[PDB]
Amino acid sequence: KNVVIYADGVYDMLHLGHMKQLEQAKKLFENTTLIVGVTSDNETKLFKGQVVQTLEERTETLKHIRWVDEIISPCPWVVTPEFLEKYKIDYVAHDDDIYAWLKRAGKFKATQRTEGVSTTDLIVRILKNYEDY
Amino acid sequence: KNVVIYADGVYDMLHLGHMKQLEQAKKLFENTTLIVGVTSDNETKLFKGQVVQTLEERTETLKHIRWVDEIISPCPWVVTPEFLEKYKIDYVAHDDDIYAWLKRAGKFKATQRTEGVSTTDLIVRILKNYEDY
Repeated sequence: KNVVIYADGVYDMLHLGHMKQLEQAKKLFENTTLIVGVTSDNETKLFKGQVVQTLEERTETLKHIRWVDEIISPCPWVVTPEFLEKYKIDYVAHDDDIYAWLKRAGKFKATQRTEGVSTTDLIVRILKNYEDY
Repeated sequence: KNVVIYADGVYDMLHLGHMKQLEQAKKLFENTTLIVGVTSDNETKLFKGQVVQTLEERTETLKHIRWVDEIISPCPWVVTPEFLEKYKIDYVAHDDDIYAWLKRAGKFKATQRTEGVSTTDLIVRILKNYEDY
């Protein structure tokens, strides 16, 4: 009955969008365990992009999030069939391709992005109080 | 046995510092109910200071925080003896004076600020990547 759900990501400057994704992943089924993977400083900066907080910082913050049941930190850069097996993962939850194989395997669950709620969006709102001229 | 704890604040651009305060308030006793009061856009801007997010935004985010059991939104600008009675509050948790009377009443519990972990501190870290010259 309990369904094990896995979501990975950077979770840099955690905001409501991350939280709503995590909420969504948690509530995919009646009874779940949500496992969250936190990608490393190094594999992120290299393959993905710039990151403000250290792995330890990003990892610490996620402990405060209601929906998060387990944290893997650092997580493998790439999910594999072996990892899903090792960690008993029924579904990987992510937004809508390194996920195509999870879809083909029937082990993918889409969650939805939330727009305009990021940490940087809030700073932009602060800056908009100052007119160009 | 269950101890009812009350913490109020703006909770603008919620960050790890808020979270650690909330954690601390939650864990003051073995069994607690943590009630969190979210101060209004209007009474904050007036009596306190500038605020980025609306009451609804600040309130929504707190729902994602593990430690938070109940939310009062908007909360009364000022705690009163009557409010503590109405909401069965045993202790108000806050950092270390509109709290002196709670101390005198033996209904105050200090929590600790966390420095350097605020939303704005993270933006400052971003900006430091750009040299003045």
